[PDB]
Amino acid sequence: EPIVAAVLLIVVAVIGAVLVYLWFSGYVTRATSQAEQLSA
Amino acid sequence: EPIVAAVLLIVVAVIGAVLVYLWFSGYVTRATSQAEQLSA
Amino acid sequence: EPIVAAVLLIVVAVIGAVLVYLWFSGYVTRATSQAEQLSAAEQLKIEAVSKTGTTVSVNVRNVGEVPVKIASAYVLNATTLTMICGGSLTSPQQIDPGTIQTINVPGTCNLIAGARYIVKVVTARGTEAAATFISP
Amino acid sequence: EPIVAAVLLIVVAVIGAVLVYLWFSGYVTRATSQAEQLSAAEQLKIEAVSKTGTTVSVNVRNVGEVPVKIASAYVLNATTLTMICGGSLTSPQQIDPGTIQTINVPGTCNLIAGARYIVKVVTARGTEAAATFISP
Amino acid sequence: LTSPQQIDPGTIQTINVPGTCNLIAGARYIVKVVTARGTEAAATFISP
Amino acid sequence: EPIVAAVLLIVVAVIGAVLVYLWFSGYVTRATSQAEQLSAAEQLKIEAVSKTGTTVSVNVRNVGEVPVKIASAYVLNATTLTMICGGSLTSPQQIDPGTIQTINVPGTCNLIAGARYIVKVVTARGTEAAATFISP
Amino acid sequence: EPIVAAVLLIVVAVIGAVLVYLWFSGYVTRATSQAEQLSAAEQLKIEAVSKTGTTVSVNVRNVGEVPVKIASAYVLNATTLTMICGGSLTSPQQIDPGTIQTINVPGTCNLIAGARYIVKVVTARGTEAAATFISP
Repeated sequence: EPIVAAVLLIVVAVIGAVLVYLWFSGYVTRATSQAEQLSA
Repeated sequence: EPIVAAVLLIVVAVIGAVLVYLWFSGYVTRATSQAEQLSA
Repeated sequence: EPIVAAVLLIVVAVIGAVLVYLWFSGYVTRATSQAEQLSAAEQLKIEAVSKTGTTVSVNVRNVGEVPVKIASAYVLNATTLTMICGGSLTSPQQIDPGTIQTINVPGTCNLIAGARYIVKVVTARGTEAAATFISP
Repeated sequence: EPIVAAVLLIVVAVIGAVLVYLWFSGYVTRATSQAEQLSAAEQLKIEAVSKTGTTVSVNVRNVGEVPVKIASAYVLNATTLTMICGGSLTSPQQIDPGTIQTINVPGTCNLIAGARYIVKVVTARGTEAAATFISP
Repeated sequence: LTSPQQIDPGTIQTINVPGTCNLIAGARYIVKVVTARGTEAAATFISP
Repeated sequence: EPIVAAVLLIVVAVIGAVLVYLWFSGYVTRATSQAEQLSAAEQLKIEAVSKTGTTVSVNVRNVGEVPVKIASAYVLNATTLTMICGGSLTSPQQIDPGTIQTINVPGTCNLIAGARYIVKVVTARGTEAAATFISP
Repeated sequence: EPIVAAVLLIVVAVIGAVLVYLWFSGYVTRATSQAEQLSAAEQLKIEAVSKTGTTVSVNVRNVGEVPVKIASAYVLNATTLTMICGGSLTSPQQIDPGTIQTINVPGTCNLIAGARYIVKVVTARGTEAAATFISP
């Protein structure tokens, strides 16, 4: 019975990691590009 | 007879997992974007 | 003489057990499968936002595999979790998987340039997606 | 006499346990494999951009090993995260691994020479890749 | 509440806390609503 | 004739089930609420310390919101977790939430100038907060 | 008359519960303590390596506090994870905590001066330690 709860928790953690990855990619691109362009 | 109790417990655990999902999505989005905008 | 009553009692117990089994199968099936379906997850993300005058326009991306309905949108104040404008949409908007739609915050609310603003959209099922932007 | 009822109850409990086992195997399999498949990550990168008149062309390279579909492109304003032009592509464009493709920002948007602009492309699955350039 | 409020599935409704209570800005508060059947839902916010 | 015995047995089973219900409700309530209340967490932090002769004075501020009692203070040697002086205070000191109080290390212990010492205070509930300083 | 059968059924259920308790205690003890014992971690580090002709000698130090047995050594090619020489040792060598031992790579493998090589040692329990060196 706790196995089902563990599976749901794992799924939730995976989805949260995916969302974190999406935001991280967007932010790193925006920040890196801003820094590189203001380096001029 | 304990099988019914186990099924109810599994349903309750699933509901709790869904609630954790909702709160976690809201928190990760809000706090993540707040940190991203303070990065400016 | 009590033997007849005992046999009848055994028959009654058999019938009761059969009825209990029937209901047990039906109920475990319905509740178990309801839990199985509700275990599913819903995914949303908003690509970009734009403001025209006093109207806020948001594009919502359906990265999931199931249809999504948008029912409400808000403009939240920073660090206080208090809404300025928002409410139920006039008609829920359906967003197909792999597609995008435009969502307008209900009503009209004035905004201050350079302020911290949180735009938030909630699904009919309750999934939450949001972001922040600097009002021009 | 209660012994018969007890044996029948044990049998019914065994039947229910078998049914629960069947559903449990099916659900753990499907949900676990769904988590495994959504666990995968996707990476994109844009090599260079070019401007012809009022049209912006972006070259996107699939650095991942899986096919990519491009669904939208934007031109974001500096430090305010507000779109100037963008929207859904007329038809999604598929990018094979190890290859390159050309993506045009939908619609027509004017630009100012020497101004700041952020070019952004989003995948069908939701992956984000972007960069900046100086408009001629 | 003066009259119980019914909320249809898939919809939203506005609920006002009965009575009048003062608050302190920047203080901690949890707002809690209970169903007729007993279900509990709540959250916190920063009072303005 | 066995029917009467069966009916009485059913009545006895029903009464037993009612008793089990009563105790089960009471116990799940008490244990559940005990777990719920012990779930709460407690915070301490010490702002600064001062030395007068051979007495160490420590200021404790509760960043938490619940009442706190300070019961002991120690002076631990570096990386060996061996106390030089300390013990239970003569009377525990209650520090109100959002306020600060002064706590003195019990007893008298000598110090060496420029040495490595750890000053430590523990709550009535067992929460630990500490810091280090250069002995003058 | 059903009362006697009920009493016997209760006695049988109690005996079954006692048996379940006995096995449950035994199982929780053995499995839980096995998990506790396998929870422990193992540390190795190789201090330096030396080459004599075509034989590689590696000094392995047990920085941990438990005995260690060395089972194999390899010379891995750079970034391709393909071994050039290696295999199971003729006899496992035991390394006491706080001590050092010398391990020779099994077999004979030629090397190229100034080329890249990864020397790797593996324990009987599976703990992995390695380093690189410049072949003379």
